[PDB]
Amino acid sequence: KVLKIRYPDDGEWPGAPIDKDGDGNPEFYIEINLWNILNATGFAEMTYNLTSGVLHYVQQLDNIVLRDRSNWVHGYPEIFYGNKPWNANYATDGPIPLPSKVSNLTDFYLTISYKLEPKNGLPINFAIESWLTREAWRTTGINSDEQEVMIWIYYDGLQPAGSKVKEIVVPIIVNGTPVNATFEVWKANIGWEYVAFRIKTPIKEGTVTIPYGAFISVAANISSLPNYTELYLEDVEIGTEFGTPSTTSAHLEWWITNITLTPLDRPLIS
Ligand SMILES: [Ca+2]
Repeated sequence: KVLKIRYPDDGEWPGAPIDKDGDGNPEFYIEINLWNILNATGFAEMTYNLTSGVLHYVQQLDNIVLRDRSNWVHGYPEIFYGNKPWNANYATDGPIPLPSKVSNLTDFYLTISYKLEPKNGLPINFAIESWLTREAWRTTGINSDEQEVMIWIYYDGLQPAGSKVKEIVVPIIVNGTPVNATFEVWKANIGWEYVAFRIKTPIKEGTVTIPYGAFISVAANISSLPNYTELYLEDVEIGTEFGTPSTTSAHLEWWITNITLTPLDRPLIS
């Protein structure tokens, strides 16, 4: 009834599938993913109650030393659907067939219900991301002719990599009300092409629906990559990047109660 993963008890890379029907194909996959922490005191723990579908993350880290300061953030505790291309973890029990080529995929709404509670001014975002790869089922990382796309619906004290390109409007739904929101578009080259959409009005808690293709279409349009529409949208990851090279203590709690992907009858890219 309750799935729990914990750092450092379960090792430096705790993770587990959510597979409510026990059929061997996870609906989602969770990782604590403190990918840039070399050492810290304290703990991080993620629990999923299968019996309510609440995911609850609790982190209390101190004495943090990073693997590589140039990577800026400390980690990205997360839940994801599809194939995460950095490792052998996946979740494909859902209505959207990921991975799929972007030229073949339908648009979809992504709806998330959540609440964030960073403590003491910790820099954080709440960021949705996808990786776009040349192969269908990548498990060994990311090359220079591929893309990372992020959508930050909350932030405090973090800036995306690279430089600001533009602002766009995206129709979204916030707490049941359709609203026109503005996102800054940022682009970087960090070993691969990075495009981030940072909302200008951060949303710290509630229920938010976004149309995924509004973001992928812009990321395609601004891309310097050849043959963009032949890339595969590998996954949809949801989590909180946190920390900066100056941050030595990072206390954070958050909850996600629902993630739903809803197919639309229209192409992803327009
Ligand atoms: Ca399953």
